[PDB]
Amino acid sequence: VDTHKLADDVLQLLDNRIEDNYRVCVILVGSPGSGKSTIAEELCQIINEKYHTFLSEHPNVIEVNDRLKPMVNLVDSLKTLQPNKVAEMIENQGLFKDHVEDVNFQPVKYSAEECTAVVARGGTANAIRIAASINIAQIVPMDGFHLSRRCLDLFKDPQTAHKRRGSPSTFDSNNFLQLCKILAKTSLCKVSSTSSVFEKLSKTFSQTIPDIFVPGFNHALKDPTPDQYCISKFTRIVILEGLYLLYDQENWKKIYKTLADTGALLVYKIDIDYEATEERVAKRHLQSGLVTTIAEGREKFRSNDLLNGRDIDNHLIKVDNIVHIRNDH
Repeated sequence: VDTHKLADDVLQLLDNRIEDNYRVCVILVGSPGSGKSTIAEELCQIINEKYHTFLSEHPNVIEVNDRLKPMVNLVDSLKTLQPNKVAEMIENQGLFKDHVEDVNFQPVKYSAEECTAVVARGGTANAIRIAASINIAQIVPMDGFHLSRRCLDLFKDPQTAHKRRGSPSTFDSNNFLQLCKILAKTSLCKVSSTSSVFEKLSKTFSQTIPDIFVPGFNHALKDPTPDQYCISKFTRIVILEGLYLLYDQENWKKIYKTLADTGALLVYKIDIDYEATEERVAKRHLQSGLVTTIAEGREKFRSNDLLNGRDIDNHLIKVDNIVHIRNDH
């Protein structure tokens, strides 16, 4: 795939929506070993580099508006987890024992300078945090929303929960959807002769947009970790990458519509070279210790539809705006 061309398409949408959307979202889906992580980082970088180069010759172009307007309230629609329940949750290792598999459990907020935490069925481990050199593009990995291993222990059937970790049901889909709702709201708010997209965005940064912190995934501790990615008023391009952003089930299905409805969404789906991906994933499992030989790794890939991508392709939401891209090496 041509990442510079993706960068060009992203800037074109942003420019076209400059007056209607504070930020454009990009959805990038790929099965394990598809390389969505590197494509997203590369795209993100390219865009930021372009902006820095623009700033080089337009040194003082940046201005933050809406200084006399109130902050965009992102959590007003959520129920507040009363102080007593916050304590109970914290006491139970930051978990909600009776809702770990409840996809309909609604996210709740509470005050943790001040700072608002939004949690759902995964508890504190997948919390989104909202606050009271200049990069305009940021990535949002879905990995940070993996339910914690301790959360998986509370599943009615922990054994399968762990063995199948990485399946759609082992992520806090509730809170990821909530993150998307927050992003859409920060996009649909109300914005504000040149033709330069960078010039336009530089004069329209808004003081009303708070910093938003999202969890990341610590591959060493095999669990999610807090505030690894910050989306601020300067972030005008959000690149969400993951396995189930286009999955037609439960909360995942609502993701596309939630971001699509902003009118500022680009969607990409990576089509994998089977053999190359099989080898890649087989080697990863070997290096991680999951298998003793590459042959075992390959068979695991072939028989696990969560690994070979079949599950994702079978559950790909039916929308005509999904741009299929290749990442062959």
